[PDB]
Amino acid sequence: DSSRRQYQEKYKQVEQYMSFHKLPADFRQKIHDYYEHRYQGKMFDEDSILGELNGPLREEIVNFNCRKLVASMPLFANADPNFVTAMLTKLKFEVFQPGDYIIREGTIGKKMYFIQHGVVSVLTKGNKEMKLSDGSYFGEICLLTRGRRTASVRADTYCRLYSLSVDNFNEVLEEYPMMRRAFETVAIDRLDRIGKKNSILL
Amino acid sequence: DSSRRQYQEKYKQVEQYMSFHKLPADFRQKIHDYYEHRYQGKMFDEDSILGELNGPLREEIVNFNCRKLVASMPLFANADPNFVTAMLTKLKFEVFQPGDYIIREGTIGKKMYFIQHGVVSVLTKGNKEMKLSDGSYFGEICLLTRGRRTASVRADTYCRLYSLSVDNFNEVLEEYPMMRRAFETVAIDRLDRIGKKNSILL
Amino acid sequence: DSSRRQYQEKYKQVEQYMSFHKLPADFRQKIHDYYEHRYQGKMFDEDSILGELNGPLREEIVNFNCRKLVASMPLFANADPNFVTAMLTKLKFEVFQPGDYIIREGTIGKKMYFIQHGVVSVLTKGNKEMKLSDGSYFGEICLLTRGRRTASVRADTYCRLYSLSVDNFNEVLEEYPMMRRAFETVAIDRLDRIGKKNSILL
Amino acid sequence: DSSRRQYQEKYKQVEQYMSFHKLPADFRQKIHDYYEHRYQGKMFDEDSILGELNGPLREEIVNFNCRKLVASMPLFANADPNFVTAMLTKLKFEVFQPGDYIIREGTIGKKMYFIQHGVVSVLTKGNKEMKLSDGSYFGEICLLTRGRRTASVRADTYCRLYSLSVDNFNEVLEEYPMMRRAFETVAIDRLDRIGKKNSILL
Ligand SMILES: Nc1ncnc2c1ncn2[C@@H]1O[C@@H]2COP(=O)(O)O[C@H]2[C@H]1O
Ligand SMILES: Nc1ncnc2c1ncn2[C@@H]1O[C@@H]2COP(=O)(O)O[C@H]2[C@H]1O
Ligand SMILES: Nc1ncnc2c1ncn2[C@@H]1O[C@@H]2COP(=O)(O)O[C@H]2[C@H]1O
Ligand SMILES: Nc1ncnc2c1ncn2[C@@H]1O[C@@H]2COP(=O)(O)O[C@H]2[C@H]1O
Repeated sequence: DSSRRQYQEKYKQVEQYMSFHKLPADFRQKIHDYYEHRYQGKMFDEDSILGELNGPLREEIVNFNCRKLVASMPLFANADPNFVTAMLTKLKFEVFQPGDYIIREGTIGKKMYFIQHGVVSVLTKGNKEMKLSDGSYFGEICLLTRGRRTASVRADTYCRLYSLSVDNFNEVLEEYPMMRRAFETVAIDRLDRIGKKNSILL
Repeated sequence: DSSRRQYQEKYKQVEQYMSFHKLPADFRQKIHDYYEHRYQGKMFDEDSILGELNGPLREEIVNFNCRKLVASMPLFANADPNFVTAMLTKLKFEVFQPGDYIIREGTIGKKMYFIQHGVVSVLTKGNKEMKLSDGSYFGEICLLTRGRRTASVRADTYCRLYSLSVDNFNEVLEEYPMMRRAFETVAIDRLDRIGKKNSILL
Repeated sequence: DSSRRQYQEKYKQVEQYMSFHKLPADFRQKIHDYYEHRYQGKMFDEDSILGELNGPLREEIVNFNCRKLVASMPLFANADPNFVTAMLTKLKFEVFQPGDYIIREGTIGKKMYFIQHGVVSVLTKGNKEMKLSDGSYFGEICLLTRGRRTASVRADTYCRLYSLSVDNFNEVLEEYPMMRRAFETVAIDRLDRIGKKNSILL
Repeated sequence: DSSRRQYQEKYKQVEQYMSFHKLPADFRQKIHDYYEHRYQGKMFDEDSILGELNGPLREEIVNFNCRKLVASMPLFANADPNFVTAMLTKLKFEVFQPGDYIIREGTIGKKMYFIQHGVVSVLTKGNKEMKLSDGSYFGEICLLTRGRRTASVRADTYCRLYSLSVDNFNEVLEEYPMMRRAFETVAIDRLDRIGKKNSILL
């Protein structure tokens, strides 16, 4: 009941802050809808709880919680069980509401995303659209190239994503260099299909 | 009512600290006057509240709260809506009392400022004074040049400013290089009018 | 009684988190067994308590708490009392349950370990096993070489270890360069006995 | 009364921690004697309180609290009022008990000290002793040279010092390069009187 009580306290604090800034009741509604989807009436201090454990127990728990997600991801079917673990322990859960732009083309990228549930549209400057759904990943090209985002990515439904920051990305890939080659190969093919080629991926 | 209660608790804690250090009742008055203007009886944990949201919702809220400020700023009238967003999310509100020196000439600079409400005087070593008011910015030349502050800046009224740190400055400007050129052009003209030229701005 | 009360509060919070994630009662049992061995019904905020002290008092306390551990370690019998102090203040206590792999061969290493109580097995890719017990250390070769772990290390009993991170390691060894030579000599001999030679240790 | 209550709570927490580690009643006495001299029955959260203020108010308060200390220090009599301010805002108060070694010869140095109240002995390897008292500073040579401590420094009475870390030191001295020359000159003379010369001070 501490987890529920903490949800209630933090939400009330948001309500107060929204009241103070005189936000539209319709936008407050949007915030509430976000809290409901993202937290579902509960807040745990995950990092604090896992911080009390040792390494193996931390990795056991996360592997356990992320079983359905891992089953769904081609990246991981075939991959080393320990690469899968090194990624999982670095993931941040995030939720987006339909219509929200997750990534805008042309900006500097600082994270990658894995789709657990939802549909996203990858939109090029030139108006071509490709859909990505459960088990796919996007946002990695910028991280490989140290360049800019090559396309926009817009939630077409509620999306439940896990993000991975550029430092955690580069770290896991120092440890698993074969997996860098796997990401670059897909990146090259994805770029080709949108009229692009970057030779730093070769 | 948590926001008010937190103001009261933190103020009382300051009172205690001032009592302990036996500060003059007139200087305590000055502190109280500062708390009143800066907080207006409320303390929110903004960073904690916004930390619970996703990116788009964070940016929506800030864009919303900063509408009057943005309207007032020539820097932003004409500028990309997304450059404006990248700056806004990095701003720290600060208040100064009349007579306070915000910037002293000759020192190393670590932040820039945007005026929301108030009058400042830009004072040269040679005694020339230029006034800056709502919608203007100062403190940027040092950040561009990696040199020292080229003039002093003194609050002539209560000022309500937003500051931007040198790291956030350089970060936004990596992402929007055209805006670096816009800052340098104004910087060159401002320097010329005070007898200065620095070739690292060309 | 604050220390006990804090154990109870934090454990209850873990229970809640495990209930939420619907973890097997047998794995929850494993977690509880871990809490019991690691904390023994108490949680102190060590870093906060020691943070209030000065340097000498901090070092006195730690030297005192770690007397049995220091007696048991050949590394330290003969070593400078001040090298021993510089290491001790940087140690993190950790507990492992029988069967847990502390180190997997082939991965990047970020810490070293000192055994206070327990038996570990050092396992090579080629299936050779060497046991290490109270007073020994493992996990240092990777830190010296900036390479990868040269063997796996598996707890064969409950182990009570103290870890030392790669930054604290390199820091103490900048201050005591003779002790780097002592670690490298043992490292060279340990590698030789497992079919390995790395010339960056010479 | 929050400040007193916080002293009581934190002390009780130390008592508990000492009871747990079965520390000698005589060493517990030493800890209590330290708390009494260092805190005098009160704990303020200084950094949190000053964090709520603007720059000028922060600097006013510290200048005010440190008036007796500043009067006593030759380094500062004559120095720019703004160099004095830049140092003061970076100082950490610390207390040492008679007999404690503040600095051991031969180690890497990470801070400097200013004496507010007390007597210290500067002891060379060769057994020569020089006393330093209110208004003096020690611990700076290592910071200038990036070398090792050139002498030991032992509290001969209770000492009330303010420390300045190597980063804050180098930072203030980037901003006031004339003051680096002032420190180096005294450093050269101090070294000469103990049989030493380091050419990186020229
Ligand atoms: N042809 C494609 N098919 C699917 N996804 C793509 C394609 N091209 C780009 N993307 C994604 O759009 C993302 C936009 O950000 P990034 O460039 O970092 O990474 C990009 C890809 O992950
Ligand atoms: N001619 C000018 N007109 C208006 N403002 C100025 C002028 N010259 C300098 N300033 C401001 O004074 C500031 C002092 O700090 P900075 O050099 O960092 O940046 C400087 C400018 O932003
Ligand atoms: N021959 C050996 N005898 C005992 N321990 C060893 C031997 N070889 C390797 N180890 C330990 O196994 C550890 C695995 O990680 P590291 O390479 O970092 O350091 C290694 C050693 O500390
Ligand atoms: N001749 C001297 N007189 C007074 N103090 C000294 C003398 N020589 C060294 N010290 C102090 O002893 C300190 C030991 O640490 P540091 O070398 O960092 O700096 C040294 C000086 O500040």
